[PDB]
Amino acid sequence: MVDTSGVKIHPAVDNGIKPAQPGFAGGTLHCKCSTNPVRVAVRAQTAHNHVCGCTKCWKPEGAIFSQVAVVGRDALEVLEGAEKLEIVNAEAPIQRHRCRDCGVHMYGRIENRDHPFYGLDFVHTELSDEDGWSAPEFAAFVSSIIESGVDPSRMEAIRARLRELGLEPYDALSPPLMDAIATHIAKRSGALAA
Amino acid sequence: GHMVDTSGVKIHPAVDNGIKPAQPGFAGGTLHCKCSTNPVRVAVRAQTAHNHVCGCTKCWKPEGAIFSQVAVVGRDALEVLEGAEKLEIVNAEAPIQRHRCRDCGVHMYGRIENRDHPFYGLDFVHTELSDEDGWSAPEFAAFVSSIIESGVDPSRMEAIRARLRELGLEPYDALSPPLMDAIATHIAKRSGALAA
Ligand SMILES: [Zn+2]
Ligand SMILES: [Zn+2]
Ligand SMILES: [Zn+2]
Ligand SMILES: [Zn+2]
Repeated sequence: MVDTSGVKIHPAVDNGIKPAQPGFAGGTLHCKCSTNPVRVAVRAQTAHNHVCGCTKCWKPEGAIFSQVAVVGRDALEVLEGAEKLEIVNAEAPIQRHRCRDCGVHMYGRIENRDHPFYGLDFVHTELSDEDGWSAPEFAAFVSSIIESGVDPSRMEAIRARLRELGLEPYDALSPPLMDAIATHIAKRSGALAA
Repeated sequence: GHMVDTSGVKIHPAVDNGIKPAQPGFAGGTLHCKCSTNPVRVAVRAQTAHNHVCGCTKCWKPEGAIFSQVAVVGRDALEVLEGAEKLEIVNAEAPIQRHRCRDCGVHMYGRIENRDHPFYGLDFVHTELSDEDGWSAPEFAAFVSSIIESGVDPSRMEAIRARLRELGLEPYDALSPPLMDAIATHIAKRSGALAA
């Protein structure tokens, strides 16, 4: 029915989704600087890798979606180049740490102890040379790619291409992630027991 | 035959035991609050669009119900007929100001006062408050995961979603993709990002 040729999502998925390696123990993330790069050690497997359509997160050059996963924050350590890192917005509830010279977000931290995603850093595993990272599971904030200049009439083919890659399109997070967030909110507010 | 057990799942009285369809050239009617005497009455002098059930925590829901049913009409077609003095704004700071009868608790309409909002010029109405049939039928389920914030156990979610799909109410954790792409198109056109 729908014509899916020439639709690009993110280069990590354009030729199909790479599998995780069982027993993957982590690796290293590097910014894009030819010299004195920021290096971050990710000392665990990631979870919930997905492509993301929101305007706030780092995409490679010419990419409509970003690819972003989560790791427990104890697993993260800036190896080299911490001086080179600046926060993209200190007001943002997830605080993006970006390299000063190439503009590459090395991680995103939640400093709010009450935020649902607290304890978990947000990393772009494409910044690693090693394969075997947690595979992209879904597409998030899909309708928000329009806010970066994607033409609405392109949306049918984008979603049809996401689905053929196996990445279910959502206009928020995946349903299990959204129930996780609502449960956290409800436990904080007293709507739910605990 | 069937994969998820959906028995006992109640959504909204207006979908639980049959969904009444639209009827042709329906031209509107009157919403009444639940006060046994001197109710707020509001005229809705057009057919609604985009009726959906909604799990958010801000919409009015009849006693028992886990979803509200809410539709949209041009503000031009909506008029308070009796009982303006029994209405109060729930939260005058929300993007949608919900006008609720201070006596029975029923929201008689929701109005957007920000001229820049994607839905400006559209009121929100619970057409179950009309004793006439013929209204636009619910089309999907929105803000589904948000029913957890009102105290639904997350273990219920799978049965609840399956049951929505059995009614033809595709569940989304936001609005539906067309409405979501429309909100986005609005935002982009204002911000520069999308032409003209
Ligand atoms: Zn750099
Ligand atoms: Zn994003
Ligand atoms: Zn009343
Ligand atoms: Zn609602």
